[PDB]
Formats: sequence, C-alpha cells, structure tokens
Amino acid sequence: SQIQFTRHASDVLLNLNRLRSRDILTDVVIVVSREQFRAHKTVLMACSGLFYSIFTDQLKRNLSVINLDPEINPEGFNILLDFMYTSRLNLREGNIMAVMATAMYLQMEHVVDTCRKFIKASE
Amino acid sequence: SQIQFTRHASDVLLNLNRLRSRDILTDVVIVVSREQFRAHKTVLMACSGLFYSIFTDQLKRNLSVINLDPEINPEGFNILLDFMYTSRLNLREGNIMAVMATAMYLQMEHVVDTCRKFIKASE
Ligand SMILES: Cn1cc(C#CCn2cnc3c(c(-c4ccc(O)c(C#N)c4)cn3CC(=O)Nc3ccncc3Cl)c2=O)cn1
Ligand SMILES: Cn1cc(C#CCn2cnc3c(c(-c4ccc(O)c(C#N)c4)cn3CC(=O)Nc3ccncc3Cl)c2=O)cn1
Ligand SMILES: [Ca+2]
Ligand SMILES: [Ca+2]
Repeated sequence: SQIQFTRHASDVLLNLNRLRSRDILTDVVIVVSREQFRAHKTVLMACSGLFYSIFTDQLKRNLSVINLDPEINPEGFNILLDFMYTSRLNLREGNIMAVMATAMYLQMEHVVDTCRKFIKASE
Repeated sequence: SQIQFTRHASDVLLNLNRLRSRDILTDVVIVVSREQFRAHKTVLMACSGLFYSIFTDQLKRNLSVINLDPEINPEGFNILLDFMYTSRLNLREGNIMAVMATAMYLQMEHVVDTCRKFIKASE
C-alpha cells in the first residue's frame, strides 16, 4: 500500500539531463567518429547493456573516455543518448536503420523492438 | 512526432537503485544521527532542492559526506531516499509527520503535497 508517484522517474530523468547539459558531475566522454559526448556513467549503465558491461567491470569503471566503433553513425548515437536522458525517441524512415544499428550495438532492447514495430508498420 | 517510452524513466531509475544497492559509482555518504546512507549526488540533486542547492555550488560539489541535522528522523530520511530511487512512498499515520518534516527539509514538493493530501484524507 505504498503510494506510487507515476511522474517521479521522469522528473528525475529530466533533471539528470539538465545536469548533463550543464556538465554537472559528468564523468565520461563518449567518442563517436569526430564527435565527443559527455555523460554520466550511471545513466549510461542504466540504459545500455554495452555500457553496463563496460563500467561494471572493476577494471574499466574508472575510464573517462570510451571510443565507439568507427562504423557507428554519430547521429544514431546522439539520438540514442538523447533518448537515454529524455525517454523520447526521434525515429523516422531517414534514420531508422542507423538508430536500430546503434541500439543493437548499445544493447537497448526496447528501442530495437520499437524499430521492429516501425519497420513492420511501414510499407 | 517523437515516440515517448512511458516506462523508460522508471527502468532507468530502478537500475540506478541497483547501482546504489551495489555501491557502484556512489559518491557521497549522507549522515543522519547514527545512520550512514550512500548515494549518487546526481540522483540526490535530481530529487531534492536541498541537495541540489548544496552540490550545484562549485565549492560544495566535491564533498563526500553531508551531515543532516540531528533533529531529522533517520527513518523519515530512509523513506525519502528509497522514494528518490523507486518512486514509491511508504506513508502511514505512524510516519507521516516524520516523512513530511523530512520532505520539507529536503525540499521535495510532490511528497509534501501528498502528505497534505494524506492529512486531508484522514479523520
Ligand atoms: C543485439 N541487441 C541486444 C539488445 C539488448 C538488450 C537488453 N538490455 C541489456 N542491458 C540493459 C538494457 C537497458 C535499458 C534500460 C532502459 C531502456 O529504455 C532501454 C531501451 N531501449 C534499455 C539497460 N541495461 C543495462 C542494465 O540492465 N543495467 C543494470 C543491470 C543491473 N544492475 C544495474 C544496472 Cl545499471 C537492455 O535493454 C538489443 N539488441
Ligand atoms: C519547504 N518545502 C520546500 C519544498 C520544495 C520544493 C521544490 N523542489 C525544489 N528542487 C527540487 C525538487 C525536486 C523533486 C524531483 C522529483 C520529485 O519526485 C520530488 C518530490 N517530492 C522533488 C528536485 N529538485 C531539485 C532540482 O530541481 N534539481 C535540478 C534543477 C535544475 N537543474 C538540474 C537539477 Cl538536478 C522540488 O520539489 C517542499 N517543502
Ligand atoms: Ca572497433
Ligand atoms: Ca544543524
């Protein structure tokens, strides 16, 4: 008989995005081609099987820079990082394949499943 | 026309609680009477006006221990910390006043408002 606050998690997440936008307590840079994106390892770990697997390792947890593979589309990554911090996924025919490839690489099932639904719902 | 993932923020928050429960990337201890609670400053800042005000200050951001006032009820704090990381508030006649005093101190409006509703809904 606890009281569930349906909007609390969204409120937290939006505030974490504000922290990211002000570089407050960010602790890692993700390098994708010529792009650098700062973020919070905790959020990355909470949103991605790949990042979880990297930073849960006692040896790799202290890394401050992670390089993603050169074949990763930087726009795909930016779209997924924004999703991580906002719950909103900008998905369009022009980017679905990049988003889906990136979400598979990052090990983000809900997004991959949604890309499947997008595909199934397009002609 | 972005796709909103209604459960994403909750999924993130639950994973952040798992990180807390394993002391992964925790960076502060909150001391309330004889109790010590480890947490993530980012989450505290995202959930509390008091903690936001403390750690947004460039001078106090690097603190690893925060002492709360001796008159703060440690159970009230534990209840609110759990709420921060789960969205679930364990509110009962036996603890409402402690929870509400602690939520006012921590500057958590939604919880304070809910305590008001609890009061208004009790005889
Ligand atoms: C080839 N391929 C593989 C896949 C996959 C997969 C499965 N998977 C695994 N790990 C994941 C997640 C998601 C996740 C979370 C919210 C989302 O909204 C989405 C989306 N969207 C994803 C996060 N974490 C990491 C994780 O659990 N942290 C964790 C575990 C235990 N204690 C503490 C921590 Cl922090 C996830 O989906 C997709 N394609
Ligand atoms: C005497 N009294 C005062 C009050 C109050 C108040 C107002 N207040 C202020 N700051 C707050 C919050 C809540 C909050 C969030 C989710 C919740 O579910 C609840 C609850 N529940 C609370 C969080 N933050 C901190 C904040 O905004 N971080 C922030 C701001 C800008 N960029 C980055 C960051 Cl991280 C808040 O409610 C209540 N009683
Ligand atoms: Ca490579
Ligand atoms: Ca005092």
